[PDB]
Amino acid sequence: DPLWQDPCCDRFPKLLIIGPQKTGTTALYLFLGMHPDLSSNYPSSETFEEIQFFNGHNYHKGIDWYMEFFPISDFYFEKSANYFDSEVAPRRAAALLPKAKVLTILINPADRAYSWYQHQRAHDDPVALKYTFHEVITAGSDASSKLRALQNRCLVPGWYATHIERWLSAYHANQILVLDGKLLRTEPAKVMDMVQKFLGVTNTIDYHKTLAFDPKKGFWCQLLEGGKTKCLGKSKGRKYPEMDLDSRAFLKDYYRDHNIELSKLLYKMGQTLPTWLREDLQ
Ligand SMILES: Nc1ncnc2c1ncn2[C@@H]1O[C@H](COP(=O)(O)O)[C@@H](OP(=O)(O)O)[C@H]1O
Repeated sequence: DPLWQDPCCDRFPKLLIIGPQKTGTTALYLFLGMHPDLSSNYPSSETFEEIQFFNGHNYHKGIDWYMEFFPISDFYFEKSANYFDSEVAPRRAAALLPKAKVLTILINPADRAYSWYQHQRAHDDPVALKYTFHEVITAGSDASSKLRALQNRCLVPGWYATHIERWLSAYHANQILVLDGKLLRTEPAKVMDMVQKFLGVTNTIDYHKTLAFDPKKGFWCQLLEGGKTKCLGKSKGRKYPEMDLDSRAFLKDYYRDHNIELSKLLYKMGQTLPTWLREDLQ
């Protein structure tokens, strides 16, 4: 395992959206790319919009492998929801891009866990298709290894504070931005504003004016000519049943403490507490 150091250049991302998954990363990624001054990486035929360099096996491929993803607009960014959870990504990223901006998006952990479950079912994951949500989150003494594994993938990434500390040890607080996932989905133009301000955007664009709520889609989309909308794909904003109330409550109890710690950490980081977080904490 190596540790690519800062080569200095201009062909490197200046912002990293580390996830986690199912928090609205693709939407932030899509809306940000709309700003004429900000440019995303080119898609991978294996990981699509994501690069996934710092997290796992792709990192030992070298710096040039990474640089190729970016154009040769003068501010690039990449998104890999796998970075948030990654243990090694923080220091590996800090070593190569010490001055990079780090952005993360948080939604209620319970819904984030539910979305992952629904996500694995959509991709026809057998363990996810075989067990119900409650069975996954309460997987126990009679639970299989695969079932247990799916539970970890639903719940662990939701220990927001734990992972944010790993990134906070590799990056200064003023180089990190914790977004409200609920606000991004409910009022995207509001967070698109905080992001721009956070990136030091010279010519701020108003998204209120050129985004729009698509009722048949149930989410915001890009406003085009004459009412028209360009929304995210079918795999984004999947149509499934509201999560069980008992399951919700069960998870509410489980994260209570994680959420207490998060509230303290963010405050200490100088980040505004997410709406969903204030409610859960009351
Ligand atoms: N404008 C938007 N259009 C579509 N989905 C959006 C959205 N803003 C937020 N989302 C949310 O972001 C999730 C996907 O996140 P990610 O890109 O990190 O995997 C969605 O999955 P759901 O399909 O479970 O509702 C959805 O709730």
